[PDB]
Amino acid sequence: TEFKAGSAKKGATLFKTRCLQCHTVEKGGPHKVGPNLHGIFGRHSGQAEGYSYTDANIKKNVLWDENNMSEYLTNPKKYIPGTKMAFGGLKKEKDRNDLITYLKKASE
Ligand code: HEC
Repeated sequence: TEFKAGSAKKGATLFKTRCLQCHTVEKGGPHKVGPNLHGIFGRHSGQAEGYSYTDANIKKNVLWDENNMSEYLTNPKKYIPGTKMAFGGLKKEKDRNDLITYLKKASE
């Protein structure tokens, strides 16, 4: 959205051993370490009711889109007060730029 955009770079191989380790963009995703994302971006924070979420994320309504999301992906444990998301942060806008770039795809 605002980033320098990507180019279907190494995004797929990213999520795999980056988010997949926790999550599942798919629908069938029964949920593992984290809730399912799917075609996020546009909704208000978490979008899963069946699965028990956190009282921090849901309590944010951080309308996902592109930059925002990344804004959290980087520092999810700061922005979100009480994020069970044990990610830490990529701190590498480089990948981040590709993350969303591809994410949007994976999400769609
Ligand atoms: C495990 C070490 C994680 C990795 C790697 C990533 N995520 Fe994550 N995410 C994780 C948790 C434990 C949670 C919170 C769930 C809880 O209830 O404990 C999250 C949350 C998300 C969210 C918001 C959903 C929500 O649960 O409220 C998003 C949009 C999200 N995670 C996306 C996502 C992406 C795209 C990642 C790879 C770049 C990723 N996460 C990594 C755990 C883990």
